[PDB]
Order: sequence, then structure tokens, then C-alpha cells
Amino acid sequence: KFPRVKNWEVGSITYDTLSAQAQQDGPCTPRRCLGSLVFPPEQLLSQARDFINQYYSSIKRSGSQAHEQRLQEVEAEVAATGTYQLRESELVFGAKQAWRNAPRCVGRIQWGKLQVFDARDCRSAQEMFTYICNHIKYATNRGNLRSAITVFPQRCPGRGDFRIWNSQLVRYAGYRQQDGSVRGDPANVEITELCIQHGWTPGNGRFDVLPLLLQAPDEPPELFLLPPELVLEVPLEHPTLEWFAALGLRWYALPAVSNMLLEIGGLEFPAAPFSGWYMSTEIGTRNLCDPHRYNILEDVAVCMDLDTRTTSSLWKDKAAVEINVAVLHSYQLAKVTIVDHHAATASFMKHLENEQKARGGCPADWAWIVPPISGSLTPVFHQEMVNYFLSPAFRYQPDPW
Amino acid sequence: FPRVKNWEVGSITYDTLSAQAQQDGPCTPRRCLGSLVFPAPEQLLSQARDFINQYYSSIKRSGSQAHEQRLQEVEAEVAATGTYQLRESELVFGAKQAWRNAPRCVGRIQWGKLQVFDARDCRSAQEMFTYICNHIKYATNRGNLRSAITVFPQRCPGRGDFRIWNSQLVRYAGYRQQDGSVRGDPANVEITELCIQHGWTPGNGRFDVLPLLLQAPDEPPELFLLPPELVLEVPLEHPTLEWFAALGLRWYALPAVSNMLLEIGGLEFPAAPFSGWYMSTEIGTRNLCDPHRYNILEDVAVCMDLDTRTTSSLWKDKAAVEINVAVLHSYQLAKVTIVDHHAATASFMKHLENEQKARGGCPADWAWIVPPISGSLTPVFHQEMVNYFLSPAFRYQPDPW
Ligand code: HEM
Ligand code: HEM
Ligand SMILES: CCN(CC)CCc1cc(F)c(F)c(CCc2cc(C)cc(N)n2)c1
Ligand SMILES: CCN(CC)CCc1cc(F)c(F)c(CCc2cc(C)cc(N)n2)c1
Ligand SMILES: C[C@H](O)[C@H](O)[C@H]1CNc2nc(N)[nH]c(=O)c2N1
Ligand SMILES: C[C@H](O)[C@H](O)[C@H]1CNc2nc(N)[nH]c(=O)c2N1
Ligand SMILES: [Cl-]
Ligand SMILES: [Cl-]
Ligand SMILES: [Gd]
Ligand SMILES: [Gd]
Ligand SMILES: [Gd]
Ligand SMILES: [Zn+2]
Repeated sequence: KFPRVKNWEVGSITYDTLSAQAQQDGPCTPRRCLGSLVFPPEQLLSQARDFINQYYSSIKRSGSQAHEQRLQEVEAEVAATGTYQLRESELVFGAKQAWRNAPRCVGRIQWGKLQVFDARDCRSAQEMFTYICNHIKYATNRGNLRSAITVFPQRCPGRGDFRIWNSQLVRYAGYRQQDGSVRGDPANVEITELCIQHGWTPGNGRFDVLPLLLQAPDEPPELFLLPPELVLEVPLEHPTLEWFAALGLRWYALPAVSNMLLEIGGLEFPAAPFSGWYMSTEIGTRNLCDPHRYNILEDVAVCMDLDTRTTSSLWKDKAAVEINVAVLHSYQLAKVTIVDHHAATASFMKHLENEQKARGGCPADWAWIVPPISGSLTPVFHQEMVNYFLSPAFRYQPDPW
Repeated sequence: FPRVKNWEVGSITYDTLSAQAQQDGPCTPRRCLGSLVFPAPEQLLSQARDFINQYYSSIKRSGSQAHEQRLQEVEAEVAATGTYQLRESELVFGAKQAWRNAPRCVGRIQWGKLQVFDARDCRSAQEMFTYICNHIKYATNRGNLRSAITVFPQRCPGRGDFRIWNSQLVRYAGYRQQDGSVRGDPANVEITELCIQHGWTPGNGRFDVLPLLLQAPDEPPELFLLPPELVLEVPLEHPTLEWFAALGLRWYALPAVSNMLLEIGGLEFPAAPFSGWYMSTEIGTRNLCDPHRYNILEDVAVCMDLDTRTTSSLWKDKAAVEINVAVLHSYQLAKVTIVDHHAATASFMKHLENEQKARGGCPADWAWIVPPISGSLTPVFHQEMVNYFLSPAFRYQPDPW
């Protein structure tokens, strides 16, 4: 009942005993594995009791005075109000834990270094925007990026939810044409149409930074222009391909996910944007080279004078590698934090070893940890992994429409 | 029924075939173990009944007299003998289905084109060797490779198994060295030691073809040398890096797995080697670049004058791509069938489409289907997949020693 886990590069063997704590059942059954799928009232107390227990064991204070006291308070709070408020230190600990528990995140070696902004006293989309602006400016830090999350008020019954409508704080417009197809980012055609619907003046470019749609409880969303000085972007050039700059490509400094639901101790935060720094394959391989994204691969290959007439020239692979080189070179020249997929996966292996000793294993989603180029060149390819759900957690949630 | 999405196009299908999945895999609702490399006459009767049903469906005779006669026949034979014998046409159908059903095979567009050699009358290790030699000759076909399987006698009560001890018919020796290292292929250290212990006089090159260790029922394994002119090989050169040829690298034409068990309608064929042709990443990325295999990546990168002191130069990715180019160029120059990972994954997408129409789905293991370099440049990266076990099947089995 404790899965054996082997690293095939070295031959080492561990057992994941932490898996025995998995709460939310995943999508797989003994008869079929669905691991490759992107998307698969007094019980609030069991999750609260559990999470409070997590907190006190973490500080070596299980079964000691303040532990018991805190247990009664949440019990009394739920009895009196049907919910409870997290202590500040508990909110901090829970945010770090939800990051630590994210099976798809290869950057979790950093999970202990996370700046948590407490926005639980927020009210109105105007307050949200100032909070989001504080976060962006702190996280960006003139290109010396710092992991951060801003936690807006939790969900309560009978009253609407705080929501950010954009999937990220920086996104880039996607405009249909005289022919359906898209100029800009095809991943954001929908929110680009929602923004224009609510009064935004669309640009014409391929890299127009979208406005924010911020939603206070039970109000229509409100458009907000982001201060252009606050959105740090990187023009893309290549160290030796002089023409690469003339392609006019750019990407933004801060990856800040703004549509996921943060769940701690049974409480739900549908507005809790978190940010870190990019792994270069996210920009260079997925965002720029996915066929349903900017799809630039063949354009770069023509410029490199590659033989695109036959797949066996590996022109796709060569063009992709140089795009990733340009992402890394450009961010480093701009002094904007970035990590290549070799360094990131080596650090994740160290993370796995740390978590083995600390908690007896680590929930990891192989298909998302292995980078989208040069998979088997990285050590995580040869590492068997066990995927399961622990709480606190970041969860996906429906769009607010 | 699981909903399956393609994220490049937006397509959506439902895998109704997974509901008929017989045997059980390693995952539960609590934890996914999809990344793990290694995951009574009444029950023999029900397996056989299901396969006969499959066979008579394929020839448009479900529910016919001949169908019922065969069901009745197999029951009578199991009652009188504890087992039964496949008809020749049933064996051919069953070998093909086992390939069709293999979730980790990207080459399955080819599944209907498989030459089946019926060696179920084989009597000894010496005759086994002759059958194997003629398989290699037919399948190699002077470089115009043809898919084939040779089926040796089934497991049966009262007698030991036929077994091929070698994992493939063509393997390079791996010699433990004087300073702990391995000369040759480190994957083959164990089988190399067994060959020496069984009378083989070892070489000391990096590409010494191993002899075959062939086991007849209730016999010790017997050593057979492959005639050197039966084993077609490809010296590796690069189309523009002329020093590459001085590495002295080679690989063989014929990938022929010889240690898997073929299961058809409850009957087990522990010796049934099958062969196809290579996908270039198997050789260029895994066999030559894995740290625990030939491990040539850094040596190639240094010769390429790449900066190997920093990961962000992507020296590993650049060297790997040119090693794969060399493999593709070398096999094409030698007129030896080979398929690149772009062509192969494109043909697998057609296979999934064919199989959705034919059977309502297709068992597929995403982590094995996605190639080990350039994953998201291929269409299969963006295809959700359902992994499950159908019979007839190829199964792993313990080593005979
Ligand atoms: C500090 C540098 C970080 C790096 C380099 C990094 C890297 C990554 C990468 C490459 C992914 C893959 C997801 C995809 O490709 O769509 C990912 C996913 C994820 N990250 Fe991290 N990350 C970082 C920080 C953070 C932080 C600070 C948080 C939260 C506090 C976080 C939470 C998550 C979650 C929940 C996912 C799952 C994505 C999904 O399911 O769509 N990450 N990360
Ligand atoms: C004709 C060209 C073929 C191509 C291009 C091809 C390709 C592949 C590749 C790339 C793999 C993954 C190998 C690995 O990394 O371990 C694989 C696995 C597999 N192939 Fe195919 N193959 C071909 C023919 C065949 C044939 C003829 C059979 C059987 C009749 C077969 C049965 C299998 C099985 C059972 C596996 C999975 C075994 C495992 O998990 O290690 N293949 N194939
Ligand atoms: C599931 C389907 N898609 C959305 C349509 C997922 C896209 C997505 C959704 C996330 F929540 C998410 F965190 C990511 C990772 C991006 C990222 C985040 C951080 C903090 C650092 C970093 N380097 N990278 C991607
Ligand atoms: C996980 C266990 N290991 C060995 C112990 C893998 C064994 C194994 C089992 C296969 F079926 C398999 F196809 C391979 C790749 C070789 C190959 C074979 C064919 C027919 C075509 C092709 N292109 N390549 C390796
Ligand atoms: C179908 C497949 O699961 C899907 O394309 C996944 C695969 N792995 C991934 N891995 C990361 N990091 N990000 C992704 O978007 C995906 N997409
Ligand atoms: C641990 C992981 O499952 C293992 O390294 C797998 C991943 N995917 C693979 N895919 C193929 N085709 N061949 C392999 O050997 C592997 N190895
Ligand atoms: Cl992104
Ligand atoms: Cl091989
Ligand atoms: Gd030119
Ligand atoms: Gd040259
Ligand atoms: Gd040398
Ligand atoms: Zn699974």
C-alpha cells in the first residue's frame, strides 16, 4: 500500500508513504489511467481540524496549549457563524503549503520563500486593482522577481465572489480577422472579446497588453488599464542571429496566475493571484511555438534557411532550440529573472530528495514536470513519480460566466 | 466514458473502448502510478471465449454456426486437456491484435501489416535458432525492413517454457571495466555476464554483438552465435560535422524484442520475438544520450565547440538534435528503414483517428508515446490519452535466471 518509486538513471528506490494521506480522489481507476487529462454543512470542520493540526505539527507544537485553544476557537467560530477566519500566520503557512502540494509545479524548490499579501479586508474592484498593482510592482522588483500571492476575501454563502476574469495578470490580446483567424495570442481571444465588450479600445498589435476585468461581489466587472510602467516586458533578440530582433517578438516579465481557487482548511479563495518567475520553455517552446499559440516555428526556420520540405532535417527541433536560446539570452540581458529547463529540473530532483526526508514523498505529475523540449535530457524524465491530491491546494474553477 | 480532448485543434471524443478493459492497472482514485515503468480452467475458458468472440467478429461471423462450433470445441478441449490449441488464422489475428493493443507503441498505424511465422512445432533450441535466423533475414530484407513476429510453442502443463534470454535479438555487449565503468552498452551488463558464464569468449569493443542464449523446455540455455552477415549495422556519420564519423559509433538495423510474453485468449507464448523498424529518437536520444547508456552528449557538445559550462546555453539540446540528425542521415544513406519522431507521431494521430472509428477508442500511454526530445513540437503532446489493458497483449515477464 506504499508505492515503490524507482529512479532509472541511478537505480535508487524510495517509497511514497505521503500518498496514503490523499484526500480528493483523482480521475484514475484500476481499469484506466486518466493521468494525461488537463482537467480530470458541518464538514467544513473536518477540513479545518485537519489543517489546524497540519499547522501545529509544522511548528513542532502538536498537542500543546495553543493547539488546543485554536481548535476550540474554530469550533466556536463555525458554531457561531458557520465558517471561520484564518490567523495571519495560518494564511501564510497555508499558501506555502498549497504551492508545495501543487503536483504540476516544477519550481517547488522555492516553496518556502513566498511573500503573502493579506487582502482579506478588500471591498470593491477599485480596492482589488490597487492590491493587484502593489503585487505586480513588488513581484516585478525591476526584474529581480520575487514569488508572491495576494489573498482576497474568502467565499461566504449568500454573497457573491471576488474573481479576476483574466487567466493571468498580463496576457496579450487576440483579435479575430476579416477571416476568423487571430492576430496576437489565440489563447486569449475570449477574454479579448470580453474586454472589448466592456468598453476597452482594442489595439491593432500582436502584443497589446490586455486590461483587467475585476469583479467585486455581485457587481458587473470593471475594466482597469494597467500602468504601462508597471508591466515589465522583454524584447526578444538572439545572441548571434542578428535578424531575430526584427521579428518583433516580446514577452512579459511576470507570470501571475489569476484564475485559480486557493483552498485552505476548508475555506475557499476564488481570488488569490500568485506569481513567480518563468521557466524559459514556457515562453520559448509553448507560448511562441505551440500551433494554437503564436505558432512562430516555421517563420524562424525560414529565417534560419532550414530545409522545411522534410521532417527528417529536424528543422522544427533546431528552430525551437534557437527560440529558447533567444528567450534566455533576452531575459538575462534585461536582467529579468528566468530559469532554463535544465536548472529547473535539477532543482526539482533536489526538491524530491528534500521532500522524501521531510514528508515521505512528493505529489508529482510526470507529464507536467518533464519539460516540453529535451525531455529525456533532464533528470526528471528518468524519475518515477506518484500523483495525488493534498490540501491546502490550488484548484481549478469555472469561468465566472 | 472518459472524455478526451485534443488541445491543438479542440477535438473531443469519448473512449468507450476503455469500459471493456479487462485486466487491472496500477492507478486508483487516490493516486496515479501512470509513470511506473513496470505497472484454473474457468478463467482460461472465459479468456478464450472472449478471444474467439473477437476473432469471429473480425471475419464477420459473430453468432454463426462456425462461431458456436469453435466455442464448443475449445470448452471440450479445455475439459479433456486443461488447455487448447489456436488455429493458424486465429494466431495471426491474435498476434496483430496484441500489437494493436500495445499502449506504449507509437508505430501502431502499421499493426495490420505484420508477418506471422508459426514456429509452434519447434522441438529444440537448435531449431529455435534456425527460426530466429530466418526471422532476422526476412525482417531485415537488406535494409528495407518488414515487421514480423515468430511464435514459438505455448506454455503448457508438464513441460518447461521456451525462452530467449536476450532482451533483443541484436544487442551490444557491456563489459564491466577496470575502473568501475562499462565498455559498450551498460544496459546489457547482466546478459553479457550470462553469455560469458555460458561459454562465450568476450570481445572488448564498444559495439560487440552478443550471442543468443536460447532455452528449450527443461533444458539449460544454449549459446548460439549470430552469423555476422545476418546482423545489418549502420556506421554513424553526420552530414556536415565530419569529425562525427571519428567517434566510431554504430547501431544495428533491426529492433527485435525477444523477452516479452505474448498472450492470446488465455494462452501464453513466453517466446515470441517481434521486430519492426526504429524511430530515430530511440537511437539518437535514448541509446546514445541517456546518462546510463552510451552517454555521448557532453563529448559531442565539446567537439561542437559549445559552451558546456552553463546550462542556459542549451548545449545539451543542441548536441542532442545533431546526434539525431546523424542517426537519420546515416540510416537513410545506408538505405535502412527509419522514421523520425515527427513522421511517427503524425502517423500515430491517424491511428488514433482510425481506431476511434473502428473500436470507439485506443489505449495509449502518453508518457511513452510522446518522444523524448521535442515533445510539444509533435501532435501527440497535445492529445489527451486513456491508458488501459486489452487482450491479446504483449506482457513483461520475469527474467529466466
Ligand atoms: C518561483 C518560480 C516558479 C517557477 C519557475 C514555476 C514553474 C512552473 C511551471 C513550468 C509550471 C507548469 C504549468 C504549465 O506549463 O502550464 C508550473 C505550474 C504551477 N505552479 Fe509553478 N512556478 C513557480 C512558482 C510558483 C508559485 C509561487 C506558485 C504558487 C504560490 C506556483 C503554483 C503553481 C501551480 C498551482 C501550478 C499548476 C499549473 C496548472 O495546473 O495549470 N508556482 N509552475
Ligand atoms: C514498424 C515500426 C515500429 C515502430 C516505428 C515502433 C515504435 C515503437 C516505439 C518508439 C516504442 C517505445 C520504445 C521504448 O522507448 O521502449 C515502441 C514500443 C512497443 N512496441 Fe512498437 N514499433 C514498431 C513495431 C512494432 C511491432 C511490429 C510490434 C509487435 C508486433 C511492436 C510492439 C511494441 C510494444 C509491445 C511496445 C511496448 C513495450 C514496452 O513497454 O517496452 N512494435 N514501439
Ligand atoms: C490548465 C489549463 N491552462 C489554463 C487554461 C493552464 C495554464 C496555467 C494555469 C495555472 F494556474 C498555472 F499556474 C500555470 C503555470 C504558469 C506559471 C505560473 C507561475 C507562478 C510561475 C511559472 N513559471 N509559470 C499555467
Ligand atoms: C521497459 C522494458 N525495457 C526492456 C527491459 C523496454 C523493452 C522494449 C520493449 C518493446 F516492445 C520495444 F519496442 C522496445 C524498443 C525497441 C523497439 C522494438 C520494435 C518492435 C520497434 C521499435 N521501433 N523499437 C523496448
Ligand atoms: C494532453 C496533455 O496532458 C497536455 O497537453 C499537457 C501535457 N503536459 C503539460 N505540461 C505542462 N507543463 N503544461 C501543459 O500545458 C501540459 N499539457
Ligand atoms: C519514469 C518514466 O516512466 C520512464 O523514464 C519512461 C518515460 N517514457 C518513456 N517513453 C518511451 N518511449 N520509452 C521509455 O523508456 C520511457 N521511459
Ligand atoms: Cl504563460
Ligand atoms: Cl533499442
Ligand atoms: Gd537571407
Ligand atoms: Gd563541416
Ligand atoms: Gd575522444
Ligand atoms: Zn493514472
